[PDB]
Amino acid sequence: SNIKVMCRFRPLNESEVNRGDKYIAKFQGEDTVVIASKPYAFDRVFQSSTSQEQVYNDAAKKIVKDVLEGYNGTIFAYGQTSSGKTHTMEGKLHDPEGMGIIPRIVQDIFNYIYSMENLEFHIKVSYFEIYLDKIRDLLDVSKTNLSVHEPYVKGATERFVSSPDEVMDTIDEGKSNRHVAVTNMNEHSSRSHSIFLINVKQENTQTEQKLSGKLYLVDLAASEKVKNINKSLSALGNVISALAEGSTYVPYRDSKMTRILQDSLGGNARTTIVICCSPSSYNESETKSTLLFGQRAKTI
Ligand SMILES: Nc1ncnc2c1ncn2[C@@H]1O[C@H](COP(=O)(O)OP(=O)(O)O)[C@@H](O)[C@H]1O
Ligand SMILES: [Mg+2]
Repeated sequence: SNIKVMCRFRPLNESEVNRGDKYIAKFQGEDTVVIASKPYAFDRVFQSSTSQEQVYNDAAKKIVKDVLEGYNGTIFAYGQTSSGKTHTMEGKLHDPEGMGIIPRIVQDIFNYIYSMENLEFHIKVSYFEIYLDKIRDLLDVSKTNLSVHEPYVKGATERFVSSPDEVMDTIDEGKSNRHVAVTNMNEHSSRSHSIFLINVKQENTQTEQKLSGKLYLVDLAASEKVKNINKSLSALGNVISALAEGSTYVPYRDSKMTRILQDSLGGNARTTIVICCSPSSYNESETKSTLLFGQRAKTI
């Protein structure tokens, strides 16, 4: 498979420093993190002060190209509550430097569209949420328990978009709709998955050569138990382990999430998983857990 895992350590936060937490994360080359003297090796390791643009360039840039070249793809942020998942995928949406993966992907995609000649494009976006193994449409709050059919989500809103501005507006709209019938936003968002889909259609007007690529950009529920592992996250660990083994059968049916992502995760699809970590001594075992999860994808 074409699954890459990259590990991102964020800085110690204010509140970790108030306790006398130490920085337990040690670094060996550009692909290795060391914790309690155990090495953990990934496709890349991002140290605490890594810029938002370096994470983009290594995690995501090539997958855009592959989408524009007609492949499907997935990028995930996985990790503990407060580990940096949302900072990685979204970050400061409108800030040229604080911008996370999604808004950069949208900038690159359009830099390619606008730079073309006989090529015609249709780009459409969907944005939904998975909570308790159920799908809610984040663009239409009247659609709360959507079903997955043979791979598409029945009834999901799809919006045609002509500029990155309309994409970002669609995300901000989504982020706001997500508060509907939710009492506690952080709590809920750390307990659910948010999934953004860019579908990029191209037709060469003079050659009738058509291409389509889907890109799912997923900010996953928090990885630490709440007393089981979140259901989509166990499905996903099992899909990854099976791809890692080169199993001919992949248990996509283990969750609605891995059923939607079936044509975009494994096989011919491209996949980066950004595992996010806190460097704090306080979180040593959850971090170990996050690394362990990251390693399921190492081929055997
Ligand atoms: N690489 C980083 N650099 C600076 N601050 C960060 C970084 N990652 C996370 N933070 C901050 O720590 C807090 C938790 O990040 P967030 O992405 O909200 O965590 P999560 O989505 O994993 O629960 C946020 O306020 C975020 O701004
Ligand atoms: Mg978050």
